[PDB]
Amino acid sequence: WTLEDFDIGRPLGKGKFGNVYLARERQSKFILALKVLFKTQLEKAGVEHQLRREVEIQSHLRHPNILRLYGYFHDATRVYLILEYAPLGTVYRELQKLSRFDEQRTATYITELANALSYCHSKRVIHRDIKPENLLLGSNGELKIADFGWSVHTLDYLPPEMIDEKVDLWSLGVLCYEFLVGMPPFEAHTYQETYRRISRVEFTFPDFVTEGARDLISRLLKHNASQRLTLAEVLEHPWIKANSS
Ligand SMILES: O=C(O)Cn1ncc2ncnc(NCCc3cnc(NC(=O)Nc4cccc(Cl)c4)s3)c21
Repeated sequence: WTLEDFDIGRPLGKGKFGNVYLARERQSKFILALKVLFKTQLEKAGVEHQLRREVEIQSHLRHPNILRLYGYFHDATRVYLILEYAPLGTVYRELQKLSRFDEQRTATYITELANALSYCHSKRVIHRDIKPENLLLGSNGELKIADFGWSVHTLDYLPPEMIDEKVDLWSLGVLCYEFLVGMPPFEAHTYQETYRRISRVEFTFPDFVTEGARDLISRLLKHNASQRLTLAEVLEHPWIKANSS
């Protein structure tokens, strides 16, 4: 694989480590995405080895709710990822467009994360970076989890033990709240305020969040990590079963 193999389209997203572009294989016509990472930024942040970890992890993961990495290669000062293209964009963009999600879309996305994270954990992978800007939408509106850079084998999304696998469960409950409310639950003006609220698990619901949702989120956002609700318990949760497509 080399740059020569691809036609590049429009920018899909700007990241701090690199840019995403829509692309087409020249000798397959197949549509895909291409993420350019500059070594400059990788070595100055000391994440070079992490990228090699992501690459090996994404060599083992096949699930309809996980974005595929078909392959990778490097130039002289750039590393390239060849990714499944997600036509309908990020969940983050959609949340900005809609301002908040209804119960049905929220429960459906939460079901799709949980199936996906359940598959990861069964393969001994913890994602650790669950957040709206790393959730993508396929052709049929399907949630796809992307970006396995911080995977192992803002501060708003970190569980208190970060300020094993139960971190994904805290992140999941942060997501569910953010999906319904349009703001993550420990949002504050100062960094110190935000830290204090996370450690204390100090959040409140606006009146429009229903009892079923409050229960789900409360069983997820617990200081004691091992007492958080499991992925199987999330999929079997009454509010999820009632609202999920
Ligand atoms: O997301 C958008 O805003 C735009 N977008 N829109 C459609 C779309 N379809 C597919 N992919 C997109 N974006 C790339 C998603 C990633 C998948 N895998 C990644 N891996 C990674 O970032 N690794 C990584 C990063 C930094 C450091 C290190 Cl060490 C490793 S990123 C798309």
